[PDB]
Amino acid sequence: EEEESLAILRRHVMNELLDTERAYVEELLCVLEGYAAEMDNPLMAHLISTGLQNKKNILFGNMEEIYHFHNRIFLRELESCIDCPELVGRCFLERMEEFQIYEKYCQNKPRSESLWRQCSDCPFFQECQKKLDHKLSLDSYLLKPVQRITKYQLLLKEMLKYSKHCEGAEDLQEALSSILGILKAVNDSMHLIAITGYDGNLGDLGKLLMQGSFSVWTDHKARFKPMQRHLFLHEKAVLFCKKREPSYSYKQSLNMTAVGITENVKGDTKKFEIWYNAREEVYIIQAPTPEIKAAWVNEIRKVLTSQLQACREASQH
Repeated sequence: EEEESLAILRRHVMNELLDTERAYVEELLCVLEGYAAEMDNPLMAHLISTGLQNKKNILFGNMEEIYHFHNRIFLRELESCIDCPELVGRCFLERMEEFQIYEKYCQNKPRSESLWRQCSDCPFFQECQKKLDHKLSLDSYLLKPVQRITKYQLLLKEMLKYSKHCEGAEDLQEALSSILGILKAVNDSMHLIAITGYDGNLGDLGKLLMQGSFSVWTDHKARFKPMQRHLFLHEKAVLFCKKREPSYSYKQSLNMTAVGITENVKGDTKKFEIWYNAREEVYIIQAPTPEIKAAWVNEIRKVLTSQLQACREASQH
């Protein structure tokens, strides 16, 4: 049978989502009780440096914030769908604003890792672990939030699989796409936070739309010896960085204005070019694939279109 069989599979996924969810909450909690709360416990003070004590947030990030969310809102809302799993895509959608917390958590994560790398042996932790009777150490839990977002993606991807014809299939997709969005976001953010030497706050130049590596030549008015640069496509600019032999050193910017693009060059479908003025300034960028190139050129069109019409009806002021 069809319907009877699919529905039973959908219910199977809903169980995992809900089983793992509960576990997720429980996990974050034992760490906030088992470790975080303990950094503030007088009785434990003799095992914790006067400084590490402060690093409590650097180490945990907004885990608590995340915990309350999933404990007070999300789980409760996910469970409502126990009888109608096809429509669980509504929750994820309606809370994408709340999910922004994950971006904050990941952003801090690298620093946490630096700190953890520098004091993981510390007696304090060893103790908390005994008391908890944990086979594993704090670091494997600090990783839980990061993963949870992907589990969602996989689960949502699975739900839709057995719901293409159900009411809500629309939301499922949207939700799925959105999660993928958060993931792309988080991933791009990680690269941007590894940019060094950018005199100023690389936030006043719009949101990061794309980042990735390319080979760059400059036909301005070196044989075929390109530089390997990591590009960051923002709303107001395109940053060029060198990947340190992951980290990147800022090289130069390209004000996203008066820009002239060349959607196609002869030589390879992976070349497109960014240039300024009448072309006495030109950048030939080679993407790692003609596909990538497509996207970048495309995302760039959008920006100029946007950058452009960011005056068209904005000049009467």
